[PDB]
Amino acid sequence: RLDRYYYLAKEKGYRARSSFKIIQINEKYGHFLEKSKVVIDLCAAPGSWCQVASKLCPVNSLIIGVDIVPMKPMPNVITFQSDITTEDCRSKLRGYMKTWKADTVLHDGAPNVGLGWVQDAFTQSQLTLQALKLAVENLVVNGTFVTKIFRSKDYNKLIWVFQQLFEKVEATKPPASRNVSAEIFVVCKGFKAPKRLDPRLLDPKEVFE
Ligand SMILES: C[S@@+](CC[C@H](N)C(=O)[O-])C[C@H]1O[C@@H](n2cnc3c(N)ncnc32)[C@H](O)[C@@H]1O
Repeated sequence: RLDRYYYLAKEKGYRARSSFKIIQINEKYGHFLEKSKVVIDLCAAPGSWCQVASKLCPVNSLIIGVDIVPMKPMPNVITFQSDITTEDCRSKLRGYMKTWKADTVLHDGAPNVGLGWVQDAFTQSQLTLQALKLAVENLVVNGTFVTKIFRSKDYNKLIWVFQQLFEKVEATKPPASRNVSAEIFVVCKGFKAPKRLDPRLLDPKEVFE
């Protein structure tokens, strides 16, 4: 909570304790950030995962962060304000991406407005599906997708959809997540980059019953 990771992150200049979650996931799952010349960070504010990517990615990497709340600028990182569930976000990201494909798409989204446990879990699951849809549109073949996901009655359905689009799909809970009961992280590796993509594979009405 206000624990060891909170204060280490402060002292190192990271904007949030959650910096350690992606550092630890990256260290266990093959240092994908060090291999990523283009990174999209979804639901990024205040921006500590963007800071991690800025530190670990090759120099001259393209790092793009998006959140509903404004983020303070970071050197050599692009940030903008949008709702990742919207066409607005879909269009702004495409302008920054130009002809590039992303090596890695990160997602650490969670609802801001509390609506009770059941609906907060569903909002988070909807966020995760939208983040996945953006990753499917932007990832290079064999790219990586890392997402926070809440434990809920829709977790299994999201995992299944992930397994249709990635060679390897693994749940993880790094040390900096140990005492955060709601959350698991899913590392998706080897984006299949299908020529034929099913609209239903990413349709919320089909995924969520
Ligand atoms: C857990 S924080 C992300 C922390 C970030 N990984 C870091 O290290 O600084 C979750 C963020 O998701 C954002 N969020 C929730 N729903 C969103 C949406 N629909 N579109 C964009 N951002 C959203 C919230 O504004 C919040 O900033």
